[PDB]
Amino acid sequence: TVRTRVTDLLEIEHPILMGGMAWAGTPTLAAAVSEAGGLGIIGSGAMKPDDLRKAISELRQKTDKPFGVNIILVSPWADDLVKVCIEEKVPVVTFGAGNPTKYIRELKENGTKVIPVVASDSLARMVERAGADAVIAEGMESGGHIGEVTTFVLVNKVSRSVNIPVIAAGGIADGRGMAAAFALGAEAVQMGTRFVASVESDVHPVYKEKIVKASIRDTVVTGAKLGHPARVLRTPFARKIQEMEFENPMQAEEMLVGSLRRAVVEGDLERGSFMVGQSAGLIDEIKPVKQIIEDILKEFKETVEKLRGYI
Amino acid sequence: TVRTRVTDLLEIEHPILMGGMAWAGTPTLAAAVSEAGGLGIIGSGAMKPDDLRKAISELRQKTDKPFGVNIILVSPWADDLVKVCIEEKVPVVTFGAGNPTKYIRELKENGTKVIPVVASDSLARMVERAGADAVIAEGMESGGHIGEVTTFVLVNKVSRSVNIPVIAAGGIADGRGMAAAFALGAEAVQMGTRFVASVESDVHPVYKEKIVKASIRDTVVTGAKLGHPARVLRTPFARKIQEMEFENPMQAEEMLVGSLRRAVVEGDLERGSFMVGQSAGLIDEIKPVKQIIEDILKEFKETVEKLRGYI
Ligand SMILES: Cc1cc2nc3c(=O)[nH]c(=O)nc-3n(C[C@H](O)[C@H](O)[C@H](O)COP(=O)(O)O)c2cc1C
Ligand SMILES: Cc1cc2nc3c(=O)[nH]c(=O)nc-3n(C[C@H](O)[C@H](O)[C@H](O)COP(=O)(O)O)c2cc1C
Ligand code: NA
Ligand code: NA
Repeated sequence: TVRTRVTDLLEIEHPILMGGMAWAGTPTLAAAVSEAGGLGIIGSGAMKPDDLRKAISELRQKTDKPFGVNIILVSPWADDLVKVCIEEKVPVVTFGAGNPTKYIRELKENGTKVIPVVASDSLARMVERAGADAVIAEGMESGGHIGEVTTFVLVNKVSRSVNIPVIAAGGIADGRGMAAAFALGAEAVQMGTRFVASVESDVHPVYKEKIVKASIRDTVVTGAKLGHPARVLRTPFARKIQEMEFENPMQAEEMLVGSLRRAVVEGDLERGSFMVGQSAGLIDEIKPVKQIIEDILKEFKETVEKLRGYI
Repeated sequence: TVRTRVTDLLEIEHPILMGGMAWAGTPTLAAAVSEAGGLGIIGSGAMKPDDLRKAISELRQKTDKPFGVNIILVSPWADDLVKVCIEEKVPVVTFGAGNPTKYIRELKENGTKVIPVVASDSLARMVERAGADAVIAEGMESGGHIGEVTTFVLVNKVSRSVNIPVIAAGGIADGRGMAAAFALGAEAVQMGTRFVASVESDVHPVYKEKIVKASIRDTVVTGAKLGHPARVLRTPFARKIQEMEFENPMQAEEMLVGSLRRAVVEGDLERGSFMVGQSAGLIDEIKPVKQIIEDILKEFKETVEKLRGYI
């Protein structure tokens, strides 16, 4: 039903992206998102080029619909992962935090849509010129690495500053979020925590369920003094890291090495980084990916009719 | 034009509140907001009971429309300020951060509408029972004291948790904000920084203009380790306070004593706390209060028509 500049740009059915997620954005879960009319995205967080090549191929076994790949600029294999996306003709590439200008042009030579994740208007506009096709404006309530501006303000300001489509991310978990994000100027939404809490997800069921029971207050920011702030589930281990950032900052940096995997794969609460957004307190049950998208789209429609009721 | 449960509850024309502000919410500026169809609110931040009584009276010299008074629960004269509001029959009382349950019942005996400011659903619901008539859900992007949840998430979650009207605050500066806040479940909006940047305001013109030139990144949070976190303009003096919170926390607490006034009244950047929300980067000019309200209402309407275009 709903169609935007983002639906045209990606030949997509719904304006819903799956956030690139390291260790959580598997080919299985991204395929279900693409089959349901959204845009799944493989999270190449801790992947070597062979891992990504195999993941790309095993996603095309599960769907012929468009999909994307997410690359962390800080990754030791960022350059190689970009070339993997090129020679596999990945339709859409997403970039994590940083400035992916050095990769725009060659990805655009190959017909790949480039959508950087930004946390400021000045960087949104900087990549817009660099050639980017769209921009994901991610507020600080999101899970994983965060910026300093909230979704409510960032999406508004970025939309007015660039002419390419803006995709709101951070805190979106239902049809009200999409409506409000669209009201703020976005033309699609990207969700992470809402798509981890799906039956197609293969995260350790502890993870899914810590999301179900988490309130909107049950997150904290770790890594802020080390320069890389990230939002995780409020847990004793996370408070230990907040302390260790001040007292022993290098021992803290090693305490997080591989901490996301012990959360994702093994559901280890004592040594895991359960990256989640504040949206977790908006999530109350595990739903199949297609049901999530259709529920969000109907509620998005009903919210617009209510907003109409005021005129 | 636009009418909600909040417009009925307050016999107000538009669903726009002026945030209670200490040293900035003067009877002059709140009168202009009430005359323009919104709800001005006197900020009794640093007022003794005589100050508030005189301020209330000198507001009724400037308008006969409804208005409110904001009380800080931490104030040495909170109890006396509440009784002043009673014997002057103030129509609406707003409470700052904390739990104002001890004041609900007696204010409700006197025909005064009680609207606490909350930063969680559990406190929103707790005051809803205590008898509150509405609730201001204030996200962490707001100016002044802040909570831990962003507007995009808090307004959504609080609206579903209570049946009394929810008023979105924090990050709202234009008609898109109102539309998105309404989409999130609110039935009115409260603004602070947008109403400081008005010609009717009497803050030192440095203050207004530091708001004009501030981006959405030009704020920081001070007072977080001392327990009372507040969002101020990103300034060297504010960074000095962030440092002094760790090293000499009691010397820091005295560094903030009266720091809001040197900002408001004297525009002292070296010793002032320029409380502002991230919305400051959405504000580009100084406008008269009535123009602000009508611009916001028209843009609110045009945003709803755009949202309609997607069906
Ligand atoms: C477990 C987890 C891992 C994530 N990993 C990445 C990542 O590797 N790269 C990236 O750019 N974003 C990453 N994100 C952020 C998401 O892509 C998305 O932008 C964010 O989840 C949106 O916020 P939400 O959780 O409120 O929906 C991650 C998020 C989560 C929850
Ligand atoms: C200078 C200033 C002073 C404020 N003082 C108070 C106060 O004394 N009590 C209170 O409850 N809120 C206070 N606030 C918060 C406002 O009432 C309002 O909720 C907030 O400004 C909304 O965020 P916004 O600036 O993005 O519009 C203050 C805000 C500012 C900017
Ligand atoms: Na939850
Ligand atoms: Na500004």
